Amino acid sequence: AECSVDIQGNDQMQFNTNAITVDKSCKQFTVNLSHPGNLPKNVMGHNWVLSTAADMQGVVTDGMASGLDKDFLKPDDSRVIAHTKLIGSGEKDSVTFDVSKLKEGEQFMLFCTFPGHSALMKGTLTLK
Ligand SMILES: [Cu+2]
Ligand SMILES: [Cu+2]
Repeated sequence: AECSVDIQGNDQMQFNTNAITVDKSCKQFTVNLSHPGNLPKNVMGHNWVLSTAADMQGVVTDGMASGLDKDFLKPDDSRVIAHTKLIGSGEKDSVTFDVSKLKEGEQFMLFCTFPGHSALMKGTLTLK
């Protein structure tokens, strides 16, 4: 099965899809994030961040406080299962993570931690 997905975040504060499935036979999984917008990362930067559903709010809140130069992630945040860097227009970044980091019977959310963006840039990552 495929173990990679291409995700885009645009100038309108949207991911192209808010639902990702990781097949259980994948040993690793890769997210290739790109930004087809024109806006720079300080105005409309995006990352792709994965946590449990219960941890998302805390990751987002703490990332807001840590600021742009930390890519809006609190340093040493063990709740983050995997993430890309924060990117602006025309940039790209990929993250590959081990599927063994996804507990069965845990529930996972994907989101961008640029402040405010998770109002729209949030969704589910399903292990099946
Ligand atoms: Cu395979
Ligand atoms: Cu964003």
